[PDB]
Amino acid sequence: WGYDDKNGPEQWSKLYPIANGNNQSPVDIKTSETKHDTSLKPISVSYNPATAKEIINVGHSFHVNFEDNDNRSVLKGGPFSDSYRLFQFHFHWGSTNEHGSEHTVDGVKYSAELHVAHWNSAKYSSLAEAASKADGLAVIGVLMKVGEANPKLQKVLDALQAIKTKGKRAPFTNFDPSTLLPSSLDFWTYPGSLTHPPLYESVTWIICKESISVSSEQLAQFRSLLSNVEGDNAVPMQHNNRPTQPLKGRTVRASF
Ligand SMILES: NS(=O)(=O)c1c(F)c(F)c(S(=O)(=O)CCO)c(NC2CCCCCCC2)c1F
Ligand SMILES: [Zn+2]
Repeated sequence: WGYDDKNGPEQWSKLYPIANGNNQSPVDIKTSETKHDTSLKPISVSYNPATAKEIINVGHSFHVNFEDNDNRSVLKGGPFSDSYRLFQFHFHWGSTNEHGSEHTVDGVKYSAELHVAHWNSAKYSSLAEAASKADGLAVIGVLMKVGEANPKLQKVLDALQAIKTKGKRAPFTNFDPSTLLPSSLDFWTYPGSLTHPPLYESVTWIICKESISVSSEQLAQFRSLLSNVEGDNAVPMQHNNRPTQPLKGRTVRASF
């Protein structure tokens, strides 16, 4: 499963008919149709850098995974009454700077998107139990706007030379991904899904209002990762964003 025309977004509904469901992600957030909700609390993140574990090339992307044996690293607040435990962050990007984000805001496409993913450890005991539950996962999405280089990306970008090809992995430790979030944590929230197979409708999205920057050359570092395994012809990972999906009557709520 990937993003090419035969294993990609258009092919997913064959094995995952939930691809055409009613809570699919990402979406285009229309700011004139949001609803400002006052039961929403501020998002609170508290991540312990000792939980960073490893960085992995998974062929269509790369992931930074975290130890999630306990609640050292948690997300609270916002729409949640439960604590969600951090387990991973990753990015999505596009083939050129003029698209690549997953979420869009009033039709505007950004160059990339950061996802910081968490599972509900108040209700469930593992990521695998939580992944399929409506209340199982919480993902912070941060739109990344091409512009000045972002120095907070540097440990991540420096690490990619160790995981160039599909399946490579390396320790990635002592890193707090709250350093990647924007200074404002004003947000939109809506009930949705994983944006890749198995596309479970188990994600409460937290989309930050403020973007963070990325340069054109930092973007090119993500696109130079390779989707092939070591020794095969190099096939760069040019893109890995899913198109936006119909809202199907859901409401996007605004914290602000
Ligand atoms: N954008 S996202 O947050 O919905 C997302 C992906 F796009 C994605 F591609 C992945 S993947 O690389 O691991 C491919 C299949 O999952 C995960 N990973 C999680 C998805 C949750 C299902 C069970 C494992 C939890 C990892 C994932 F969370
Ligand atoms: Zn993602």
